Amino acid sequence: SLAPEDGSHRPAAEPTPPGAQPTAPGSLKAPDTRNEKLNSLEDVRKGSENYALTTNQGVRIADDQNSLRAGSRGPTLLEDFILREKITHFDHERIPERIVHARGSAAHGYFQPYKSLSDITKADFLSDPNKITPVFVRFSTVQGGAGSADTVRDIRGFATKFYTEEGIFDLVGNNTPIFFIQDAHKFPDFVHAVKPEPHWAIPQGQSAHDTFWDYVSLQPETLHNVMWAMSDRGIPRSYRTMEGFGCHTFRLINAEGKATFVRFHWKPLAGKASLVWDEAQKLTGRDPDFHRRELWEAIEAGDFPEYELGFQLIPEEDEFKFDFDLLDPTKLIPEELVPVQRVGKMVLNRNPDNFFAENEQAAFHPGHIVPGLDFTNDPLLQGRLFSYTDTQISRLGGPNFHEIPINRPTAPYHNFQRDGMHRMGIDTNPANYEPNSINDNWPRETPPGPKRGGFESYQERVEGNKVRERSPSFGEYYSHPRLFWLSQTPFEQRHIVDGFSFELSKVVRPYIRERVVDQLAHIDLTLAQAVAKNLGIELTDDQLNITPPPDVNGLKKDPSLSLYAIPDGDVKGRVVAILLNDEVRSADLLAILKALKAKGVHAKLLYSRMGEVTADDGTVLPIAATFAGAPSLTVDAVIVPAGNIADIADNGDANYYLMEAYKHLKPIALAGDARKFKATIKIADQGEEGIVEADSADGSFMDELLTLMAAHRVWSRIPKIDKIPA
Amino acid sequence: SLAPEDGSHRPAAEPTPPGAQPTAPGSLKAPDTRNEKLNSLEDVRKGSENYALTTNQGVRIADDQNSLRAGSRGPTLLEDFILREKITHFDHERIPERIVHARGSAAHGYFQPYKSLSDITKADFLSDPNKITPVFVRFSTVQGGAGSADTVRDIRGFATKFYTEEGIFDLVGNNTPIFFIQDAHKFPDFVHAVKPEPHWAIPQGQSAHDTFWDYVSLQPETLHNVMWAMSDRGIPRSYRTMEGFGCHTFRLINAEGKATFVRFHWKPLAGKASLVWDEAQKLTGRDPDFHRRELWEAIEAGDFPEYELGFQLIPEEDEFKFDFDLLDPTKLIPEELVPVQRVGKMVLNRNPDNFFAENEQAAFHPGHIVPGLDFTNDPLLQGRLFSYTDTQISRLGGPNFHEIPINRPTAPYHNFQRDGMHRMGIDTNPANYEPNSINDNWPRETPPGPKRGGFESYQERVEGNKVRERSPSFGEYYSHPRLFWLSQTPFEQRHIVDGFSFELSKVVRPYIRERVVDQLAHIDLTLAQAVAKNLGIELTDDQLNITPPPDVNGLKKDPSLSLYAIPDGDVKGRVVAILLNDEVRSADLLAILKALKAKGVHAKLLYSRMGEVTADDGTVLPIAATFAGAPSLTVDAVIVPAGNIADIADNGDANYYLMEAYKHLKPIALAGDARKFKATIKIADQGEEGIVEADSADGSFMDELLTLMAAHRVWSRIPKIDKIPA
Amino acid sequence: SLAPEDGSHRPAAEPTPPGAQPTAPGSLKAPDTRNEKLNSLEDVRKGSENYALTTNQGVRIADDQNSLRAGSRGPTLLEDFILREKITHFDHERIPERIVHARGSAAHGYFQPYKSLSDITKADFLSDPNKITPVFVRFSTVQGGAGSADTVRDIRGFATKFYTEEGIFDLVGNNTPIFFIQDAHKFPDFVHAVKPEPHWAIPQGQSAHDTFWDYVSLQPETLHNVMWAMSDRGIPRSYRTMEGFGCHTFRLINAEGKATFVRFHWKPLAGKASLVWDEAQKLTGRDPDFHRRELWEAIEAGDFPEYE
Amino acid sequence: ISRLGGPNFHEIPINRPTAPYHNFQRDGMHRMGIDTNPANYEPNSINDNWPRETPPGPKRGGFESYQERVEGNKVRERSPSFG
Amino acid sequence: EYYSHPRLFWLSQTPFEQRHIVDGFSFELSKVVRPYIRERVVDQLAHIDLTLAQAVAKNLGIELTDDQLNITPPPDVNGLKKDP
Ligand code: HDE
Ligand code: HDE
Ligand SMILES: [S]
Ligand SMILES: [S]
Ligand SMILES: [S]
Repeated sequence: SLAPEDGSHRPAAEPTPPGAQPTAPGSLKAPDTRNEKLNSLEDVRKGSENYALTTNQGVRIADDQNSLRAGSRGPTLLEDFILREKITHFDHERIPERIVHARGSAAHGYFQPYKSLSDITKADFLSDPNKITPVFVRFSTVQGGAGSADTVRDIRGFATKFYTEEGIFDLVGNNTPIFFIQDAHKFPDFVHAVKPEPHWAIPQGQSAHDTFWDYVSLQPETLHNVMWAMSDRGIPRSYRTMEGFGCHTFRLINAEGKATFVRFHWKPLAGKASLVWDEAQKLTGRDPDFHRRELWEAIEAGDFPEYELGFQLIPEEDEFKFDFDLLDPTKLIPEELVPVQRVGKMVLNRNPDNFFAENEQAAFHPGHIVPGLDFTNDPLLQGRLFSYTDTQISRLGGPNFHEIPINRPTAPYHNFQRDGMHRMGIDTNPANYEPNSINDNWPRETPPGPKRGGFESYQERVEGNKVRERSPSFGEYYSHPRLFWLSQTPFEQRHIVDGFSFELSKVVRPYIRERVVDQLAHIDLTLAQAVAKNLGIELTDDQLNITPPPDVNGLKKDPSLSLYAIPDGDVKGRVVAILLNDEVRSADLLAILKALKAKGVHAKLLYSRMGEVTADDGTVLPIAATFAGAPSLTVDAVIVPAGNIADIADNGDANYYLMEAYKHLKPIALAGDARKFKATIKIADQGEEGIVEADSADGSFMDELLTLMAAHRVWSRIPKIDKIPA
Repeated sequence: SLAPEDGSHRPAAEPTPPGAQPTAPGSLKAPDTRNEKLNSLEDVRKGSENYALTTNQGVRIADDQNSLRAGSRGPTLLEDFILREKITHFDHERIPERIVHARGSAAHGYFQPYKSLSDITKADFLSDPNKITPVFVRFSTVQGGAGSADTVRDIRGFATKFYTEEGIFDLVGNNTPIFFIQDAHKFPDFVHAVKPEPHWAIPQGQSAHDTFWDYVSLQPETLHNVMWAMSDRGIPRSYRTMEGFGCHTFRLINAEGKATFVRFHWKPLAGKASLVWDEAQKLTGRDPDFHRRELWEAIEAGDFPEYELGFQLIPEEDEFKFDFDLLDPTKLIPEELVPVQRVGKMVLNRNPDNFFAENEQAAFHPGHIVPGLDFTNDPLLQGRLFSYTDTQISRLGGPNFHEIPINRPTAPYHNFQRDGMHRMGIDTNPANYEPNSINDNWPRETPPGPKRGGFESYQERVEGNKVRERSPSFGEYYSHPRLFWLSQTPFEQRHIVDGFSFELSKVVRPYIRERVVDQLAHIDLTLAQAVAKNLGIELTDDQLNITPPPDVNGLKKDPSLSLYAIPDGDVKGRVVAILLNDEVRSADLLAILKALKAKGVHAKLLYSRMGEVTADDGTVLPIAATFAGAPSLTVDAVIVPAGNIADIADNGDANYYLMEAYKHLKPIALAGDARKFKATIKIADQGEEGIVEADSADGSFMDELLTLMAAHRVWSRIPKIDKIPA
Repeated sequence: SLAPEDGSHRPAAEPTPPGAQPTAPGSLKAPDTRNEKLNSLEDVRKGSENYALTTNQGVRIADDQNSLRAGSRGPTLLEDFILREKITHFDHERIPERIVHARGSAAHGYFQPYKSLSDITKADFLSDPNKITPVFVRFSTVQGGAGSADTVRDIRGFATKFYTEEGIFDLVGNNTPIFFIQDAHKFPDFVHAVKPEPHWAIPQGQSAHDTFWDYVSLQPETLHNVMWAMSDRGIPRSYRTMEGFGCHTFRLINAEGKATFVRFHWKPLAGKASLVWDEAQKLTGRDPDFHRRELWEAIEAGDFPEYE
Repeated sequence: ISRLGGPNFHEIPINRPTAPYHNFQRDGMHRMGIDTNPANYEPNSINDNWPRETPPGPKRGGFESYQERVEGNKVRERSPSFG
Repeated sequence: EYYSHPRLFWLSQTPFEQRHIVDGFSFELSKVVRPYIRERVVDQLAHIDLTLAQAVAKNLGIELTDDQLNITPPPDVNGLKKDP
């Protein structure tokens, strides 16, 4: 018996705040959280406690500490089959990572629609508000490998596998509403340009290098999604606080056979929130697993990630009523023109048990649709339908990947397909072909119909010649970038300018920076000039005179494109660092901790060492982490209680903690003599917006702090930080 | 509905004789045959009746007859995911075949000991006569591919997977008691020499080619197994009628830790029986699936393959008591010296449901042992231990091949191994390493002990230098070949001479033939002279004077080495062809079928066309096959009843049927006017032993026929066949 | 879509200091640098300038910007074999990364002995001071994936493939002279303990988590290599400024058959130097490719890594 | 991809074209060709866009599909003409 | 034998290298969530060198017991006090 006698090795099977208990496999942490897919996995779940250690063949092992050898100092013998089995399985643990979105974090949950959508789609999972659909969702970055960092600047993937009663539906989306390119034929060119360069394999997790901006400079279609990536969209606070989009126009098909064009949305119920660049970049160093960790811990805490599914719906007759082509994946449909209709809610409420088995082997593909959905001719979507099935043959070892437990449908599946590597299902059908008489033709085809019918494609008219040709309707590149730019707040525009400036400064060939700047001049002059000034480049008279692109269907902004223009802040699940001293004023800490708890905001108690400190009244305060061990990058705000401030007044790490949180625009609250730290961040005596200060933590001190946290960051502090040495 | 109104598409779920019903997956044929392993496969069996046809993702298909195209004569579209999934699975159906033994046929069964063996072994499956152990057995050839023919001249494999309560034990044996070579390092040389030659990949399923005989002539250690292969051992009648052997000395270990050397045997309860060469070779053309079909149909009929497990046991102090080395796998242990102790019975009573999923993916390996067993230093076995684990990484796609349903232990298996391609088991253990405190070190090691203990190697003393050196004690090559030769009947000797003669005639390079004949002269001059004569070679004076090798520990023969020396016939499950005419004497047929039924002998009714014919008394007799459709090759005996013989008397196929049966030494019985056929086989008016004749098919006529059948073939007929042109 | 007229897209094929020129494939940067192994790769090196763009089957492509469709706003057709080859190759680019040392950076070079060692070894690559043996070296971390960061706290790998006249010799060493564990049977237990934990796959490139310290606390044999890992040896400044060791006692065998026990060492001629922890950790975010980059740039500058 | 182990099956010697082949595809299991192109994508400026597309023409031209007229609905339907 | 070579290594380092070793152990063990694991590691450190063990313990808010303070240092390695 190696476990401690007090049982402290084992986390409580109840919801607990981040950091309070060690994290655990979902079925152990939350055994009573269930859904149909989770339950269906029980046949392959393997426990451990009270079982003997064995080989894979079920032979009990006596000594798992030694190889078999001729004498205890002699050579290892080939007959040691226990050693060889154990080392063989180790030697072959790895499988190929995903070609893109290799870095990803996943969870189980469930979806329910708010009302029946039968008037517009026969999809069974949207047919009844009491119909609950298990989901498994993977969030990801795009460029980096499976061992790259979370808080890079990149697009994020948001993939949801819906285990419906009529088959798997996979909605494979991203956190921006468009993509960089128009035709799937170019996807290897684009991806190769953004990925590490082929001679030396650098940089990881970063579009900030020559080949990416070379391609962008030569392919103006990319500029729209580049604007998004350069905005703080490219650096989300959390996968809980980013939007999701299905990228393409698809169709809904109702029982009467009517088709409706649809684009899919996920709205984060926790609000939209992003980091700032210096914070995000430093945090890839201090905690490259920060988003994986934050998701897992939110779910362990009961702060379940919740998203609302929404549809933008366009009638067939309105296909051509926009300035842009609905089938062009570099174009968004502004919500001002076509509102998002709320459809239902998804809650992610349980972590996996084994990350490899459930997360790494999950296969999502946007061709996995169900009756009541269909495709369109969007030429990016069209090529995706080839890729997501092909890629699995190497990644997951063959055509039986749907038998890997996380991938299995909960709906019945029967057909005449046989064999392949790793074949699990043992088919008893006398027949492996149809038509057959020897099994009375079973399993049988099913006509389409209003419910439980066979899949039939919508009979869209095709007419034209066999051509490799881009539609002329796709040939406009600048109006959508411009609409995005004009829709951002002035601080968001600033952060876009700084993203371009930073990225282009890492481009070693200067003519590529110049060429990018020229393209920015075709979008908006103010944007082009501000980036040029940061790169020491001067616009030509001609560039100064490029006329801006047209408005989009008369729009000069759409505030839904901004992260922050319309407040949607939610503090539940956020976290505050509390900087302890060796004699804290216990009444301040009582007021702080209870105020946070009441709003679902977590805390981490930090000091210059581990263990405990004792408050003025004798309360023993447990320390979560050191100032350097849990840097301000990992929190949303910082509070310093009164007490013996001289203990930490001269601690470089403590002061720097405040400087870093200050630079990154985070709310900071200072009680009593903690106000002596005002000198560190240079705060005027009479105070400034975004610094909460009082004689004590009572009264409105916590309310004012929580008000600041609801607005996420103190954007008004931006001119002040500009000169801070931090 | 495509099935016939009368239900005749579906075979009865009851035992039925060969050809009476269409054959069927075993769980449909024999739903109520159960054992722990068959039951445990229920989680993966999939049915079909009354289910809708779907993709693998569970989406119902409406039209499984057409691809999606732009117009009904247009191009196929990339968005046809139903077509691509279906064609993708098809395109990847095949997996690598086994390197050797690729051709094989398998069945489920059970094993039960006759008494407790705890005095000599702690193997749990041998501890009690009540212990029933499920088995899956695969019989195989060695050289040919998975699509090669069954009745080739070759060694056969006989592999048994015991699903014990203490682990999988695989006993991976062959149908001869030795192997061709001494040291595993030469396995690829030997196998490359026997396999099709590398320039042109010829011949399939045959050792009758230059490279095989080249290697043999250069490596006299091969000559013992070569004698077996060249004898009628090389062409068994049926997997039910051959012996099996574990090939190596292994050890039994008992609860006190005492070691006993053991060699394993399987004794076929249907007796020993083989084809003759002409019959076997022609049978590869008429039915290359003959042994696979015969096994499957024997089990369908209730003629379950039964074998008695036998041990030759040698005390540890007796290691050096023979004039050969116990660890030399080109040496057999004569049963006259160490008798076989009969230990239990295995019964094969159910066919698989899906050949690929159960047979093709099954993985046997002789290093799969359990506590109570152990290895020895046999240098062929030692190297096998490496190969059978390594080969599955490509064949079965990775290190989780034990999760392939047929391979799973029924015993518990738990350990800290993780990941690998197509990982099924989802581990919930917080720990993936030991020693660990976080799971209280579970799953835990188990000390060795008398039952349910961990595996510990027998502490054999090793003393010697690190050398690549063959033991001098292995350096004797001719005494065992000679013992084998001297133990054969005169007709078994003639067939061995004929086997060497035929093979060597196919070797193009005549010096290779000459060198092989030189080796034969070192074994037995009579053998050497007879082969030399058929090759047009004359023994030199030196060859004529080679002193024969010594006897084996005083033995100048051992009848246990002969297939036929000691009577061992069983007619149950054999088959007789009955040659019909268009007006059969019903009284003959009634008698024939009644006597055959009483002994469990099957019959096939043959004619010149299909349909039926009508007896003298109006009994309608359904025809099973034509004379050409079901050649005498496929039966054990031929009976021709009386009736309208003029109908068939000048039918060439009918006459030839009897000539071929006659040539291949099969019992023939002729009733009434059927004796007109005596002329086509040149039988004197007064009769001949092995031809049964009478006025009618009375009681005595059938006893005589069945007596011949018990002795398998009419060996006394051999000098008559030279003259028959068939 | 072409190169600038000034030729500034193309790096000079001469040694240049870090940052002065964009970096380039070795055979284009330094085409006059050769050795027997680098030459023998010529059979498979493929250029690009002045060649037509083709499928893998050698068919020239006219339009590499578009899929074949029925009308320019129509569905993509299954007969577009150009699209499907290109996408198929892309869809199958990745192979499994190394179970351990998946993150690593490599270069070509050569080795020669200072004097013949025939008194102690008959190895041909050590027999003559003028026999040059081509090498390929890969430096690595241990725990993290191929896309993890360089300046983590970890042991480093230092693997040299010598292409000798009597066969390949791989000296597969690390930057400390011992290992954590005594018997190979425990390797999967130790590696699983240091690797990201199996429920959530955290942390990448870090032994700072419960399972690693659990294992160490239960297996005191690990303490020696742990001391090395916790020292600044765990955070080298550059692959050029760390020591290498062969980890085990091997044997040398001379022509007379005499065995001598040997342990292998590499001494960095650029000296020993390591970062400090706060700097190493921050550098994993500011430049996760710092060691890869530095090694490439030193070779391009002529600061060739040398080791004794 | 399963039979010959991945997407570099054209590098197996019997499958190799004798014609030139150059493109921006990379990696894959069993990769033989060692690409020296600074670019693995097009369009690119850093290798002056080589290897380059070739217009169709009478000889040594790029492949262009014949511009067959396509007209009808997306159907899973056998032509009556085949019946 | 598990402690003499770690001790030899420790005694061979300069005072600033020793500090960095203390800081590495302290930083790492501060990220170990289960406190008894940190305690057990500090007990192993007390078998190597008490000064090391105390300096780590202090950073982790751990106090060495009397028994731990009394652990006999492992033997020198073949007479060596250090190897630079
Ligand atoms: C709209 C959201 C979106 C878009 C436009 C694309 N990706 Fe994705 N992708 C693969 C191929 C592929 C192609 C051919 C295109 C445009 C033609 C896109 N992508 C753009 C893939 C290589 O087949 C992929 C890699 C592994 C895999 O199974 O599929 C793939 C990944 C991917 C993910 C990750 C899903 C997951 O496994 O967690 C997501 C969210 C996207 N793509 C979104 C996406
Ligand atoms: C004596 C019974 C016996 C003997 C002595 C050998 N084979 Fe077999 N064989 C494999 C390799 C192998 C080696 C290395 C040696 C001597 C060193 C033998 N054989 C002699 C193998 C390549 O690992 C093999 C190929 C597929 C596989 O899984 O293992 C293999 C097959 C095999 C079978 C087939 C079992 C089955 O799949 O049905 C049998 C019955 C034998 N060997 C018997 C055997
Ligand atoms: S998209
Ligand atoms: S054997
Ligand atoms: S080592």
